[PDB]
Amino acid sequence: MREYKVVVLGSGGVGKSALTVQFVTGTFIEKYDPTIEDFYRKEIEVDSSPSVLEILDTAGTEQFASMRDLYIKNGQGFILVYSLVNQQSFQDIKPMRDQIIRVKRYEKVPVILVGNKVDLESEREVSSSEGRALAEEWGCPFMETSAKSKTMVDELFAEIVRQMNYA
Ligand SMILES: Nc1nc2c(ncn2[C@@H]2O[C@H](COP(=O)(O)OP(=O)(O)O)[C@@H](O)[C@H]2O)c(=O)[nH]1
Ligand SMILES: [Mg+2]
Ligand SMILES: [Mg+2]
Repeated sequence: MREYKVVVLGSGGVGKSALTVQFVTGTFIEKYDPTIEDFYRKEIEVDSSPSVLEILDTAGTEQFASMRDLYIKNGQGFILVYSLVNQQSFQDIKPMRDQIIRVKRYEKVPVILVGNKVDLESEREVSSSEGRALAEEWGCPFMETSAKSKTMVDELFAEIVRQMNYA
């Protein structure tokens, strides 16, 4: 079975857990402790070929540099999530990506940048153009999501599979 190990990263409260649980269960959650780590296995077809994803949902809030290193070493593809209604979470995702490239120095690293919470667009603090500009500097896909939408979340997880195969 081709298995892909995906790790979801980003500051506390951006929606890592809500995106993952939308993907797994098709439902949107209202809150969940930031100190929990959870693994999920889930089959997906991407471009009509069945794949198995193991997704690691991280306790991401200010966690110690060596603990982010451990997650990076053992993941194969990374979803980097910020909240478009929280510009500090956008500033925070830059160091996270650069740490991945350094830690994984002998590899091309499949990554996607996600600006989440697009359903709250009247509280938007980060423009689409600013996220797109950063993803263009990183040479990776960019998407704005809401964890309320199962189609957006399915498209996200399909595209990380495609990135992991192209690398
Ligand atoms: N409106 C809205 N709320 C969201 C969205 N994604 C997550 N949330 C809410 O934001 C809070 C934090 O989300 P959570 O997934 O726990 O964040 P994490 O700490 O990154 O895992 C919870 O109240 C979620 O319901 C989204 O796309 N839209
Ligand atoms: Mg969480
Ligand atoms: Mg658990």
